[PDB]
Amino acid sequence: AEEFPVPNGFESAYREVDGVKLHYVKGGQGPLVMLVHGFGQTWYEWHQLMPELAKRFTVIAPDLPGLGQSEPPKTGYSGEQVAVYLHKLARQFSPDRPFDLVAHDIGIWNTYPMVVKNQADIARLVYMQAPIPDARIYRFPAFTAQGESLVWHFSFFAADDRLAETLIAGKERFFLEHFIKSHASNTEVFSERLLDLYARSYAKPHSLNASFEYYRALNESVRQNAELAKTRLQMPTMTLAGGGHGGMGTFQLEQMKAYAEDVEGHVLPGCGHWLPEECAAPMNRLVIDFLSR
Amino acid sequence: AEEFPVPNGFESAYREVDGVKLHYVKGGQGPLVMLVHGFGQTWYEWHQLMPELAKRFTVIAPDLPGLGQSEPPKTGYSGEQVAVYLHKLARQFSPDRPFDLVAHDIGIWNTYPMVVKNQADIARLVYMQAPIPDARIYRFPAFTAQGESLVWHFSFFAADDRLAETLIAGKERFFLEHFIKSHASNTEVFSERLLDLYARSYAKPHSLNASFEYYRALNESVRQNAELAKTRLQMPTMTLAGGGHGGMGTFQLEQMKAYAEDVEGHVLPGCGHWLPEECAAPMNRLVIDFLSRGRHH
Ligand SMILES: *[C@@H](CO)CCCCCC
Ligand SMILES: *[C@@H](CO)CCCCCC
Repeated sequence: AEEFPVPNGFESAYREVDGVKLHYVKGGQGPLVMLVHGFGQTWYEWHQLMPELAKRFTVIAPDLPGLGQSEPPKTGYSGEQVAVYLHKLARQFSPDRPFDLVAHDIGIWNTYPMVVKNQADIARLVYMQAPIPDARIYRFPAFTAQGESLVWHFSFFAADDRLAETLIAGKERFFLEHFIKSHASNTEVFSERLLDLYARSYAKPHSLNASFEYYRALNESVRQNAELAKTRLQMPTMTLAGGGHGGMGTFQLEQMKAYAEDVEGHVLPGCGHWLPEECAAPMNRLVIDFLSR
Repeated sequence: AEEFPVPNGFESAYREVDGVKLHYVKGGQGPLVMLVHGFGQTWYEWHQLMPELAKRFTVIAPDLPGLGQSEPPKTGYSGEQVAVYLHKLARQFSPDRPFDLVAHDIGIWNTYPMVVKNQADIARLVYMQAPIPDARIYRFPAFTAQGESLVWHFSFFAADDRLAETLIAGKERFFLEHFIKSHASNTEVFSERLLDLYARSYAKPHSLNASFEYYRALNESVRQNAELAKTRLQMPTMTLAGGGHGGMGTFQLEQMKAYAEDVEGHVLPGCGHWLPEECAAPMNRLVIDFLSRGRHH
């Protein structure tokens, strides 16, 4: 059945995009807002924001190709390839108006190329909790004086020999719980049930592989973005980042300043990586107000 | 029982040191040289160098505490704690004379404190393929544009919840082949037969755990070395590094210059992390020649 419970007033549905069957959850009325999840998660990370946003917007939350209930991409996992699927999906529902885009973690990687190449289609942009793939990612440290670093998983997941799938298979729940909590400030929000739901979804063999193929394409995404970034983003943009353990801190806004002419940023003290869940109410408020103004 | 074949004329034996039974392989005659292995391996990485050194030296190659056939340490896994075991082991065989030291990878971590605290006991020193634990390790990148990050495994192995043992238990042979080859230039020397030998040893549950406790103690070792490094090393030192995939390149010598007054360095082209096996002929030559500048049999 459904991997995650659908909110009242929303529908779980599918659309073929370039031969790939994409799953999404959709509700509401008005101009379109697309919410794009990241690693370890699915559309469901947005399930608290979606009903509030649906009071003023049509809201669509897709599963990334190969994750949740979406088929793997038939082209590839680089940012430019994946962004085609998400752009065409959004245009099926908002052909005559620009739409809003909210993205978390690798949802940024998988949307930035279509934002920069189709700027007239993007009304307002919200990015949270991950670098746009560029040379700045090569400066993050492998190890810190307090223990494990924030992004050593870039190398673990990008390694060949199916290193990550092979070590994590049979231990998917254990690994995801450790990964979520090592990047969280507020772990209490991750109940047994919620961890069970996310672990069952990404443990599907094609989804476990899909998860890491996004990282195996990361250097290709960096190289793609080096050319794309010659064009700055002109639409109103907001960045959000956690200020606590697991948070990107000032990096999110400071990077975005190099990409966007019109950008405002917020750092949320006491919040880590998983902003829609760790800090749902303030994150929801900031997104709703930014998109409603 | 012997996890690895002893070279002809060498003996495999044990010595209790501060309540810990240490395994070693010993042969030859003359002044003492101690060879100290690194992560993923045992004394056996030295087995091709040992017979040539034993023509001029007494050679001892111990298994690090918890690894190979050595018991885990009873104090802890920080560099200063482990170095006590290795210093006392060496001085049992060379109580009245300084000895030479060769160390690879975390063998460096586990010997640097006893070298700096007992400088008169160390005649000549050879370090290869790992940083001495200090603030420089916090500058290595998590992810690279070309090749692969050299030390992302520091975070993996140091992570809480026994993350590394829990994921690697039952897959030790798979993991070690990937780890070794990903850090090599000349991967072809790591035959399935050789990988089988190394994997069987570190798959002992206490050895798998011991392996990662060295990394869980790495930040403590950094803090220890911040104090110890206020005195530079005075004895003749040589560094070796690979210049190929997995090699430390110029970092090995450049860091050692901050630690040693008398240092010469070499980068071996076409060689990665596993110098004794990837590049046995030039590495053995450099080590034998450097140690033979001092008095020998
Ligand atoms: C998603 C991208 O890999 C997780 C990001 C974690 C890095 C900083 C917390
Ligand atoms: C030993 C140190 O953990 C092997 C790792 C290789 C990285 C740089 C030498």
